[PDB]
Amino acid sequence: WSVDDIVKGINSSNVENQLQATQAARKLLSREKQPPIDNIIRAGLIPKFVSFLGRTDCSPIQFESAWALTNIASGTSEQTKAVVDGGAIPAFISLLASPHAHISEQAVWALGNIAGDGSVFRDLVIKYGAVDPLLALLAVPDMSSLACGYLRNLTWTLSNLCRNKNPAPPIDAVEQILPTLVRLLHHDDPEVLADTCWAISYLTDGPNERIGMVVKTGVVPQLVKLLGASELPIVTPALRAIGNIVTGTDEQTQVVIDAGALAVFPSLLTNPKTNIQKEATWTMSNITAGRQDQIQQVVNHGLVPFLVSVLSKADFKTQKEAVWAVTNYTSGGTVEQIVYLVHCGIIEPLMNLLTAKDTKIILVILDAISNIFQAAEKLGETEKLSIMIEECGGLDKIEALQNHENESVYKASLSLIEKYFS
Amino acid sequence: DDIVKGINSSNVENQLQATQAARKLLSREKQPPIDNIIRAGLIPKFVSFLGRTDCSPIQFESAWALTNIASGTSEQTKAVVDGGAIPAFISLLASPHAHISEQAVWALGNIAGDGSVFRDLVIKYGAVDPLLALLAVPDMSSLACGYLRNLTWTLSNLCRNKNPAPPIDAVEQILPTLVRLLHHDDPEVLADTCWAISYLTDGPNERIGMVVKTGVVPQLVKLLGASELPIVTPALRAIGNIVTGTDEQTQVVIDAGALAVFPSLLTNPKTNIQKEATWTMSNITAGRQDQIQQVVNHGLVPFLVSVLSKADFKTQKEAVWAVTNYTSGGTVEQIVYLVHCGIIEPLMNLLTAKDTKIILVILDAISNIFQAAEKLGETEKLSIMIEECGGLDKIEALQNHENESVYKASLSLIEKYFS
Repeated sequence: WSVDDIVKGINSSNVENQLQATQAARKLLSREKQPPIDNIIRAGLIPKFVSFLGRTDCSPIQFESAWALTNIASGTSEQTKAVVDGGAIPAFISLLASPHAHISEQAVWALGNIAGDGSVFRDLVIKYGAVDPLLALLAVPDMSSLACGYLRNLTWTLSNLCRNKNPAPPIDAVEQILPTLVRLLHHDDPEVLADTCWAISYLTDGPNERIGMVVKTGVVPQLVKLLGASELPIVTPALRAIGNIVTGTDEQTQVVIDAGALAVFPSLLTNPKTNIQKEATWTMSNITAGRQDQIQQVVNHGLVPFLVSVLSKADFKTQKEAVWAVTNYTSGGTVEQIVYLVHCGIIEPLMNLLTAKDTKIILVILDAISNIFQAAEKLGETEKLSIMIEECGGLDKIEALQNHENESVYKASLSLIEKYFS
Repeated sequence: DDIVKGINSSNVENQLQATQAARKLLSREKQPPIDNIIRAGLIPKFVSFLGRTDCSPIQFESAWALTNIASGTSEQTKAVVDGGAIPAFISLLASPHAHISEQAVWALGNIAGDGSVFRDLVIKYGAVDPLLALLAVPDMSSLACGYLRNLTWTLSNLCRNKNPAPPIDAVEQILPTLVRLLHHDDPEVLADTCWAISYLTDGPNERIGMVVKTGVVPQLVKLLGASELPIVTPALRAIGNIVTGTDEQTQVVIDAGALAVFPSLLTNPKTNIQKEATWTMSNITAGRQDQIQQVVNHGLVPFLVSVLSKADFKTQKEAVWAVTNYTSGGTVEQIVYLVHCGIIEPLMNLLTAKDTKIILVILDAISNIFQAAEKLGETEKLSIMIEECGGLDKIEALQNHENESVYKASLSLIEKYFS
């Protein structure tokens, strides 16, 4: 239909004719190829659709109107603003309580789409009171009573309320939403679990307080459980969430360790997906930046060789992650922990990266070597370490770094040579 | 407290040693007490160090300390920005030392990736021109791999995020460098450049048109065929976005060869690639009749039947749209061909899905096929075909008053063709 035919149908008293016009509106607006949103807005149909949302006696017009408004709101930011300024959010909220599952589900879908448009529209959805009725839909004793698709839609909408920054989700909304998320994390549907794991990863990517609210729920063991799921769509967000948690305090890290996360890292560090490998080595770098007893547990789980192997044969971006793992280890670790690291063969791959162009990495590696030499001084075995570095051609690499083109690297390698190779 | 004292020392080396210690202290992203660091007022000290052209190490070290601070909460990034770091970093881009430039590039990319507001501040202080001048060299292979990757990531962060989208002028400055970067051979540079274009193409048609007019689409299409998933994924997103634009923008994509690649995309083992490619195809079948005809000409209809029949539900849903868009805009002959390719049975089997929107969309597709049948006088033959594959039973199952929309749609088809 045309913008004229639809406007005539919508300005008709014949409610059935109004329904047909809105359906035509749906068909023109549902195409993601040139939906005539601008002229439909200029026609004043947004308030008409919003009003139709309230026609409880005609569920099809509510469903069709909700679909039209969502399609409009999925366009430019100004079009989303036009739908929100049209009063669509309260009207969608009123549809949440419909006795018709597909009607409430359309309202959930519409509200999740608005919220996922960005942080300002998410906060509007929260501001107008969407969280309470959305969560009330999951207040049932057994979550298996709800259909799969219905639950996935709700889970995705809540995920969207947790997502995005600048600003982060309001504190109060996070507090209200969190208990429902932890429950969903014990549901058996893979899509629900993925979305929930993503929701928690969003929540834990933020200030320490947020990490604290997540860990306190006692959900970290379940995250750790899902860290070993076979479904990569589940493992990836679970690993990110755990990774975010170990960027917090030494205690928050200990909560991750106590749940058994380290036991899963033998597979994660060799996972054929390079992204899982990198994220796993990132997460370990933040663990080895913790206490010495936490470094000891990394050792106890046989994780050091995997780190060495990663440093030796992985891609450069993952090797950089491993450089930070090793340096943090050497920086906080005990002398015996450093000997073990050298006993794992760290020197040779560590020296091979000294041909990288990354100044930061070069300087971080030299610092690691300095920390290894310090452990040697405390034992009085710096001579064997020096020869060892020379044996694998490490010293030649260090001397190659004495190039005046890079004064920071020149001075760093010169200091190392004066103290231990002079 | 001792760290602040070292920073406020008159001896040059002592200040260097304090900020270096600060860099190392900040190196580790493990619960650092920055709140007091802001209270102590160290951010403005670092920023001043960046201007110390005569002492390259101090510049390097402070750049590292400020970027570490800028990679936390919004207030920490805000403190860094209000500290005048952004202009300082921009001044640092012109350094004759490569490893100093890079540090600034990295700091600016982190700030810009924090969000749209800081992205626009980075642009507003004038970062775009000096960032691009670093890539204005004749042979990009002369630049170190790590240095180019950093620059390319920073550019993609300057094209990322919306509400608001990047400013138009900055995008028009950046796009010609993005073009040249997509001819580089490094897989990471290509991935980041494709991501940047996918950001630029995720918006209104006028933004799409900025991209298309650069002439870059044929190179994007070539990358659609890369073996590296981390390249195919964003290239495919970009192409899919561009085909959500005008019919003419869609023709640019077809003319660049895209459809020859879809036999591989539609059967790709990554289910996400299948989904995005079927999404992309659905937007192409939503185009003009000659475009539908090119889809037909490139042998793709059997591929779309197979996807509708055997793919996962998320991909099947995109295939449903692709089919309905085809039957909505296609000729009678194109629709006959669709039926000849076997679309009826896989389409009817999806009428068991619980998604009301998908159900109504499938029924629309059926009605459109029946309209082609009416023009040919073969509505009975079509009904028989639908009844034979159990389709009619599936339509009748939809006769449930608990869902009035589905009941009304399914009732119309039953009354009109199955009375």
